[PDB]
Amino acid sequence: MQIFVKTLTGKTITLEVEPSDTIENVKAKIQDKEGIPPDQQRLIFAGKQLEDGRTLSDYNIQKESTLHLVLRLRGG
Amino acid sequence: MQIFVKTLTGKTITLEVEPSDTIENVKAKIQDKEGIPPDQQRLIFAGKQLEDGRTLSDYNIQKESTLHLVLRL
Repeated sequence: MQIFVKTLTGKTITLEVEPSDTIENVKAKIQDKEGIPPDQQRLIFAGKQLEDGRTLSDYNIQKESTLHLVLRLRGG
Repeated sequence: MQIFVKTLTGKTITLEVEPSDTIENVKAKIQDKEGIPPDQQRLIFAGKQLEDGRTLSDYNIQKESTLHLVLRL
């Protein structure tokens, strides 16, 4: 399924993912596209921050859902 | 230096480490105490998951810091 990620500049990228993918997996995908290591990423959906160990489906993230990427400020 | 690890039960153990130890090395030490292979561990410090690749020092982990062990599901 396709989901969208709003990047640090407001631009939106498209990713192919699976409902069973973990948030950690998604962060790796974002690293590949954006060059931000997972430990520096905060991912936000529906106004809340997602935790690593959950699956996308655990958060009810569906086709064409949008996540927001935020850079951690206090380091890794 | 001594750090602490909260284990899957909530019980806290001590590990002997050095600031230059990598997270992968730390997972190895935890495997020796807890019997959970490194590729099934998630380690959390200060509310965030630590990456293989980095040293304890890279995360400003110090003496008496507490790491949290979580089982990958």
